[PDB]
Amino acid sequence: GAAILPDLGTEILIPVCAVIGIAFALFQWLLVSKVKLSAVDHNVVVKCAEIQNAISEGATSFLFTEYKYVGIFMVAFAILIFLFLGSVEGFSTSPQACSYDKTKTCKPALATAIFSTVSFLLGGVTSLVSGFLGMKIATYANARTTLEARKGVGKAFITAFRSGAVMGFLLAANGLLVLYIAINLFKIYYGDDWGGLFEAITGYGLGGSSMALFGRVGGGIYTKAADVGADLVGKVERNIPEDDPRNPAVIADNVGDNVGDIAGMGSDLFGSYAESSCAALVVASISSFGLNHELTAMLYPLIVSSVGILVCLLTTLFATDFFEIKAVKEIEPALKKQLVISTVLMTIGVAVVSFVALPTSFTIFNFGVQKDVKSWQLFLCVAVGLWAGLIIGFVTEYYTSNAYSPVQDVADSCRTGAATNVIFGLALGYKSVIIPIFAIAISIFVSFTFAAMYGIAVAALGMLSTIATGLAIDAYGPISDNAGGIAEMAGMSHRIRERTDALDAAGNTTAAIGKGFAIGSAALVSLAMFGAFVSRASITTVDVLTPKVFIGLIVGAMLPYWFSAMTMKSVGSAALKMVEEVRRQFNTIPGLMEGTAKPDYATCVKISTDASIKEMIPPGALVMLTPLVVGILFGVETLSGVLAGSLVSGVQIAISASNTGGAWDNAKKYIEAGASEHARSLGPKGSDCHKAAVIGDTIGDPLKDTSGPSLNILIKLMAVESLVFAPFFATHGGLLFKIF
Amino acid sequence: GAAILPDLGTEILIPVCAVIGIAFALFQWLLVSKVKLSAVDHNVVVKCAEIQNAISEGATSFLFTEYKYVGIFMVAFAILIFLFLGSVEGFSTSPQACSYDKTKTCKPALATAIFSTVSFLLGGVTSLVSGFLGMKIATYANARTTLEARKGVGKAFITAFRSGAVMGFLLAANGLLVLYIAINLFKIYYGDDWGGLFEAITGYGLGGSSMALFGRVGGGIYTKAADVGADLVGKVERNIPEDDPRNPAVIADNVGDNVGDIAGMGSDLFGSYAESSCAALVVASISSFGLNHELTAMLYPLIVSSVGILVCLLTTLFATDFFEIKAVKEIEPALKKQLVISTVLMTIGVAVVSFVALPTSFTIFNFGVQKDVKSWQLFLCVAVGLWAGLIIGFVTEYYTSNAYSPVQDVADSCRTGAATNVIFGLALGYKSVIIPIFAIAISIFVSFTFAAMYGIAVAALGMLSTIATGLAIDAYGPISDNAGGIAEMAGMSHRIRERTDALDAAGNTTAAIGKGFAIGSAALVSLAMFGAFVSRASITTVDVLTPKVFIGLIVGAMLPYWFSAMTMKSVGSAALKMVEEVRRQFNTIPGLMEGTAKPDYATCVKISTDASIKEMIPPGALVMLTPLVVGILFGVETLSGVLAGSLVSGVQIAISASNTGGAWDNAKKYIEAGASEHARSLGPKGSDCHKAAVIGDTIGDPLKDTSGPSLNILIKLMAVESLVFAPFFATHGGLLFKIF
Ligand SMILES: [K+]
Ligand SMILES: [K+]
Ligand SMILES: [Mg+2]
Ligand SMILES: [Mg+2]
Ligand SMILES: [Mg+2]
Ligand SMILES: [Mg+2]
Ligand SMILES: [Mg+2]
Ligand SMILES: [Mg+2]
Ligand SMILES: [Mg+2]
Ligand SMILES: [Mg+2]
Ligand SMILES: [Mg+2]
Ligand SMILES: [Mg+2]
Repeated sequence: GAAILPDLGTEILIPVCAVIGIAFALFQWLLVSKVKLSAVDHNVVVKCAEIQNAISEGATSFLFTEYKYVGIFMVAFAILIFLFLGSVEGFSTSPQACSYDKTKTCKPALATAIFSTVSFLLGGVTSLVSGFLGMKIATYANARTTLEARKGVGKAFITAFRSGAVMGFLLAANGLLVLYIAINLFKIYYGDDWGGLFEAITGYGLGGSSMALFGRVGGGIYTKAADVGADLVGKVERNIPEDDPRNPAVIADNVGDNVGDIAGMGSDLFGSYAESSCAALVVASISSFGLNHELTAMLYPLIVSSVGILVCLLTTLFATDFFEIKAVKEIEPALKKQLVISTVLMTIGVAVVSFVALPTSFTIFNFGVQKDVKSWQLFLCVAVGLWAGLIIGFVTEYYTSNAYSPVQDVADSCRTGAATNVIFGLALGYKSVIIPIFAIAISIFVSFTFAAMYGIAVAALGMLSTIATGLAIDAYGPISDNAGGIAEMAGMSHRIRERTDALDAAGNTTAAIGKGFAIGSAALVSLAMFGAFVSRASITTVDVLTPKVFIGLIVGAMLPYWFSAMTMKSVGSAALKMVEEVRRQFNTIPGLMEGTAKPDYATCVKISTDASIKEMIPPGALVMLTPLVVGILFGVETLSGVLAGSLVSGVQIAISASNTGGAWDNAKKYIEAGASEHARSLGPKGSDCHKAAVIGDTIGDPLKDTSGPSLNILIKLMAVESLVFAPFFATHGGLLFKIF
Repeated sequence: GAAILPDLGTEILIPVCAVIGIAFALFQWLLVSKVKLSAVDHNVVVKCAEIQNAISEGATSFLFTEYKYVGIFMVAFAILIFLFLGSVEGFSTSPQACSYDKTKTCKPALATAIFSTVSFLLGGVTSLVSGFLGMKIATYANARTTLEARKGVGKAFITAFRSGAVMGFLLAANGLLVLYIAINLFKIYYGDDWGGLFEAITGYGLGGSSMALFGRVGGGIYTKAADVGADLVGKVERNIPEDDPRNPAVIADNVGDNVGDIAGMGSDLFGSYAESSCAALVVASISSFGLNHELTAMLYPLIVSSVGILVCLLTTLFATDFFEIKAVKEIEPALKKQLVISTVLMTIGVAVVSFVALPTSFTIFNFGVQKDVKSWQLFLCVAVGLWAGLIIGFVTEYYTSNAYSPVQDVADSCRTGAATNVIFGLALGYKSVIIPIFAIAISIFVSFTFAAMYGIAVAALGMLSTIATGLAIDAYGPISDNAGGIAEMAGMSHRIRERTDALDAAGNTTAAIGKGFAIGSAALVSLAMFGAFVSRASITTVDVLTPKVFIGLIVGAMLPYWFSAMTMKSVGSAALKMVEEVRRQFNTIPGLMEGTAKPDYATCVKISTDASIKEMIPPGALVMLTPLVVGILFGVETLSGVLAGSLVSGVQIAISASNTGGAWDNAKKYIEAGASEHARSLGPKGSDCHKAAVIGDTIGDPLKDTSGPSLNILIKLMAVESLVFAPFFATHGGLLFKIF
């Protein structure tokens, strides 16, 4: 039948919560604004703002340049969507048989091509708008976090997390509202044809990850080229401190945090939210929910998202108001509490949403067959994905925090040089993948068993049902990182930079956890999409042991390595040029090393700007062209193979790269902090140990900030892309097999 | 029906070719024995012979320790095979109906439990013998190659390559002869039941790879703990030549080339020969050849191998006689011409074999159905594998030879630190996987389409039909390594080490090529055995989109990383110990650095012995217990996922590990040789560049020598294990799903 919550209640609840979310984000922005500063001790406060503006400008300058290219591609690709999807029915204007029920009549395919194009641009534009906001808050709160470190750790933490929360809640509340609006607009046209409505809607997730792919890779290349170049000439060669205003690469470095770690990461996670929702929507759309036009249950994913915002609001209070940090050793435990608190609160929240927004019995589309499903079983589906994420977080903290043996052993290995650091870090990351895969596998079993592709898609949404807290703890990191850079560039005391270093180290672990959630839910949503693709393409069986499927499987598995090779070599070449420029200045600019002369910052921003824009194109092309090339030339069976192989394979290298990189970084931080006998034993800064740690750190740079986190996008992009173009592929694809 | 070559002919041809192969091997050993030496300039001949005996005593000593444990595991596991296989039919002795033809009576499953246990023992013993014979010729030729370098590269090349050819021809002939003997012996029992005869024979490949896994990993840890320790302290820290006799780790280092690179590699490759032949034989046994009891066609793979021995003998003469080398740039193109001549000669050879050993039409078992296949279609299956090999060879060379831009840019990247060197090598390896994958996929498609699992098994055998030559160019490598090691320890002329350094660099490429052939054919044979497993397990369909299969798939893709984490951490830990020990002697033994006092070589041998023997157990357990654990607990459908997933995933990390390690090695070799302006400007030895190169090389050491080459064994091993245990898993498996 129907549920306790009436459709009208759902129609109110969803945007009410979105607006509560947007409201809450503006509140925290206002609080952060209470910290005053301007560029026209008090003398520090002007240097801090003079610096913030250098970064703010540089960040903005890059994103605008990046957006110019990405928006053009967005428009070109939106045309490809219209053409290809429009061509299935010969661009007819008449209705046809429903793909999901020949007895019924649907809206014309050509209408769906148009709405798929529309939802795509919606998603593309919402994606670019996601990273840009996050950059604005990050570049607003960075210097404000510096200044508040003149009052202790706990105060600086607060403004960084408040600001992290601003990014998290704006992104979460705005992605939900745009979807909700899109759905309801689209509905005026589609009427009773919900199947085609949400099939149109799925372009939203395609729009998101498409633009996110270029943000993560483009921003990733900008930031890490500067990162390696600055750190190498500065710390390893000239023995000057990290983030030293003498170093001409420090602006690009700190611009880079916002441009990649914030902007790219923001878009990245939006794509995760959107795909997850869309996936749950397309499967529900042709299940009992959509066939019986029951709006509430249909919009179950958005309802879960809405309560999610509320829960995270309550949670955030525990760190921003209810509690104060006194000891550096409290920072990480504080951040982790957010995960634990919200996971527990949300377990209750989903129980409630399940109990009032679902019928006790319904059906779920199951490869041609309605499957009998109980609401307590959907409860377990979203719950298993929610807990899988907490587990993933806990494991990721274990392998990347310097408060535990794995990372401490790695710092230790510096006693014998960079070579043993690199060897220990590689092995650490390979080691780190075990439990996450297991968490994911359990998630898949539990969710697949209960509710087919819907359960999986809803388990993915489950893992991202706390997306606002997740983003907040993550965005806090690059905000903290920028803060310690403003400290060192304004020549503030040793006491200041020690506090930001404690915050930054926590944000390193935070960033790996985000990377983990991104990878965990990507694996889930991609499987759901893979399944929905197989159905929509009218494949009977994806039989592993057939030539078309296997060559697909083995080639698809090779894809994330190819992508890695591009992006790694990309940073490797750009970083090589950066080293040469920093040297050129330290060697040919008189008085520079002395501290009397000014470094040419712009040259370093130009080097990493030139490299990122030229070199984001091939890996993007690789990921967008593959579904099309394989789908057109080889056919849906093969594209099925490519979808399975790139999922199972790309996940191992994504987890291991991000963790290895995170580890080398925090090992390096450990030595630099000297907060224990062992830590001090490997120092001081400048030591042979410390330098080995820096070598390891800078190899981890592209691994965890360019190639690593982007690999989760490669997977989930190719998956929607395949789902969206499925009708085209099944009709007009397979060419090499037809013409022979 | 019958073919041009009568059953009796085939019975004669095969062992005659094994005997011809064994005679060739002995002949070369004889010629190499002409280089006379002994430990009773003249001092320089004497010093070489004392160094040779340190190494020989060392390598013989270790393998015996290793074989003690491996041999014990071999016996334990044979018991498990007997128990688990015999338990299928309640250890009954009553004959039952042939599952391939119910009108016939077959030998009891108990008989197959016994004969599987026997073939496993044969296989593991042969594997043990293969690696031992390899070490023995290597530890004989090593110093003879040193003395011959006094007369120049060409003469030295000859005795190193003649020697590699000794190992190659023995291993190939003895491997073929054993399999041939086993088949005929078993037939006395099975009579007309060739289904079960050849199902018994499949244990041979299982025993072969089982022992190889331990050989490869044990020897791998031994040698790379030494290598990394020696190089880092000696070259990077104490500024002394590589392989300096003052360095305490040098004897272990050189022992290790014989113990991993030779014994482990030899065993590894034998496993590939046994498995590929075994897979071809099982599918044939329940196809028209086995069912119609046609011996010649049934033994088609052993005939291909017989003709391969002959073809390789002729090919060998081109490098051994018909041409001498006069310049260093002629070394690599000679080794490559071995590949090219053998490939061309074997295409003819296989056309001939296919013309006279097969009837023009026959059927091949294809998942229940007899599939109509023609003899020229089988020609293409082995030839596509054969040609895929050569392609893999050319591409691997382009990526690991310092005569090309990939490695030279890597050497060049040293100019900016160890960090950039590592980033370039990591990127290089990721880049390298692409074409071999395509070669493999094309191989799979062509062979899969034409003759299902038999075609694939025969493509694998195709890739390895030139196994004598393949081994010869490979085993040549560690022999050239020892030669330069002996040269440095004997304080011989610099002109001597310049020559061996040219030989050694060639063998670095050759080693990567050998790695590629092993990986390429591992993927082929594993897919063949996957499909055979599926029939044997009575699986109707491996559908990727089931909960049971998918979880297997994603977990299976993770195994290759779990394995890499273990092996990497092991070498990393043992190397750390080695460095400490080497430092201790340099820092505390008076006279050592000054060449007055003698270092202690035994402590270094003891550290690498202690670590290899202990730490080879867990990764061996992971590989061998996985099929048993997943099979018993989850069932055959989940095991299916694990096989697909570990194949497509392991193959990528194996390729990139091996090539990255190869790249770094030859990069530093390029700097060490300064044979162009570019190379010279990165020098001289000891420069900041050289030391970045050395770091990279040492990170590469475990990647290409412990972890990398073993992954191919993980892959192909979990496949025969599953095929062999399929009846046990089908019947008594999937407990978790039965108790719920
Ligand atoms: K960070
Ligand atoms: K070698
Ligand atoms: Mg840095
Ligand atoms: Mg940064
Ligand atoms: Mg920084
Ligand atoms: Mg960091
Ligand atoms: Mg960094
Ligand atoms: Mg070495
Ligand atoms: Mg060696
Ligand atoms: Mg050597
Ligand atoms: Mg070498
Ligand atoms: Mg080495």
